[PDB]
Amino acid sequence: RSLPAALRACARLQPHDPAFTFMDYEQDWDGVAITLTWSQLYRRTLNVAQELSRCGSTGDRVVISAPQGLEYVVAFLGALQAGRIAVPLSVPQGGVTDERSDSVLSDSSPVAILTTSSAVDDVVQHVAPPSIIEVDLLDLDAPTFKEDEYPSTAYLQYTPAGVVMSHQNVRVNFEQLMSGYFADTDGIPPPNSALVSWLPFYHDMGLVIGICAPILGGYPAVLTSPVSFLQRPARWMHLMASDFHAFSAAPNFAFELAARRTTDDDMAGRDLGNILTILSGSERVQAATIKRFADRFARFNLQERVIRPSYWLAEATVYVATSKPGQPPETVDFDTESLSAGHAKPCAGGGATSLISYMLPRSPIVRIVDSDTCIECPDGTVGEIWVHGDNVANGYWQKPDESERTFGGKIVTPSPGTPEGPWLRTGDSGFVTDGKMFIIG
Repeated sequence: RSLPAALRACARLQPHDPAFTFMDYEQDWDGVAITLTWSQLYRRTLNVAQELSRCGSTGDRVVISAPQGLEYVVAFLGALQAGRIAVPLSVPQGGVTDERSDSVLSDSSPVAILTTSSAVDDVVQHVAPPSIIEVDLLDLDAPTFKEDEYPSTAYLQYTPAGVVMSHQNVRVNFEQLMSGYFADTDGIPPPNSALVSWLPFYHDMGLVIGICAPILGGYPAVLTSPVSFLQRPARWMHLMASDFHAFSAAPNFAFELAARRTTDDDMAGRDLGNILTILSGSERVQAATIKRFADRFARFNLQERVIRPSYWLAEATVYVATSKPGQPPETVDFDTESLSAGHAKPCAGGGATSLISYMLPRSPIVRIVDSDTCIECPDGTVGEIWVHGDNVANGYWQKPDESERTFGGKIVTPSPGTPEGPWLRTGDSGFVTDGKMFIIG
């Protein structure tokens, strides 16, 4: 049920159905849609894996350092198909004098690096060796794999520590994410709908949301790059106002950006009424942002209920909880002074801190824990948010200590129904009350 097996099944079940579409705005301002059906995507994946099989052995790492695009996608899936541990990274940044890539390479000791012609120069400047493969230069479309002793680890996620993400972790994150998009359908996307996403593949749920999820869900995805989004934020609205029912996800700032930079003219002839769900990240969330976004696009048929607040851990790659499914999110005002003192009390007014209401998840599990004692906090008492579940990684690559410290939390005298561990210490402060959780920050 790993990605390679998921893709193989899609190749067989629906060979000629569109699978991945990358909107390239680098040449054409209106954007050129580069599409690959499931069988074509699968074929390109087999060919990459075939190339990788000549370097090193099963379990070796293969870094991916390419720009946002279909080369990155097949490169990633190619690594998995070959029984290698992918290391999704971005094209090296910071110049020749910057050692953030050198550090990640030195920590993972990859056997090869998958990149593209456009990035090969920068990538080589940071490889002081692993084989350098220019994906776009291969016969990706040229018309049998071990997949027996393949590693349990799918890839390493860096930000120098690499979170070890297993196939299980990826699969379960996928399951919960989909539950977030479609809480009322067991996480299954209705007919003629597709994921829209411009989130970077190298970090922050970008990989899981844009590549993994669609492959495992067997649904098409319309992708683009963060640079193209910044350049013309209206493009995100266009993609969700295309000839399919869209569902997307994005950081809180993206809604402010899209609302302010998209003109009424940019929306001429666009209807946003068929949108299914747009998850909004919980990092740096501004209360009014979502409503403003909804208010400015209301005239173009945007339904306010589609915007769903979601809580995920970008660094540990963990989908945690979501608002109530059915309509705009619920925000509660708490007394600031009290809350600053560690206690939650509903005083709704002016100087109060308004927090978004997230339903406590079934999976993973959330517990508010006193970071100093490792003992759960009664409802209403602020503490650190601890999470436990099959989508929570076991630790970092070759760092037992750190893994223990971060992913190995154990709760003291756990209350009934609460496992002793292991728990991921999120580093987030928050609380629970009436079956709901809130994040202060």
